Amino acid sequence: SGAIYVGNYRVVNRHLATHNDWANLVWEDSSRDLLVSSTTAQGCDTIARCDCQTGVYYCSSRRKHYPVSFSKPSLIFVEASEYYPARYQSHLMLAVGHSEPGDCGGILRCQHGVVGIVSTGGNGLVGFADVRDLLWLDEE
Ligand SMILES: Cc1cccc(N2CCCN(CCC(N)=O)C2=O)c1
Ligand SMILES: [Zn+2]
Repeated sequence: SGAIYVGNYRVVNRHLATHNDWANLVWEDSSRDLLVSSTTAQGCDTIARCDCQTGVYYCSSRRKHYPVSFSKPSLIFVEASEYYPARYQSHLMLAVGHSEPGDCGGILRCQHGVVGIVSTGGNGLVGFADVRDLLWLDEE
């Protein structure tokens, strides 16, 4: 689990969104595994607006933050799962790192701010849903 709290927005994995998230919906995209809902309180996270390919992510199944090198956001085939049919997921970045299903939502960050959240994994890989192109998260 986990979310990004920027401005009056809560960014979560679409597959982990709550009923309250759907009832306060701003935007969602199944092809990216992202959903954004509105919040009453202002958050403290800042979104990175950069080209970093190195950063640090939080792994809840280890209670640890790990430094990683990650690929540029791309269209990657993601196997049918209990959350989606077999499909290509867009804006996904891969790295070598430990992950388990409940690690989704952990933040990946660089020196500029939050880069994305854990969305996929297995066999010593971890995939992150990028948010750096979502410029509207910085306004309204
Ligand atoms: C982090 C992690 C580790 C092990 C496994 C996973 N699973 C669990 C099942 C669903 N997906 C796919 C989600 C999607 N974005 O389509 C995973 O990759 C995640
Ligand atoms: Zn950066």
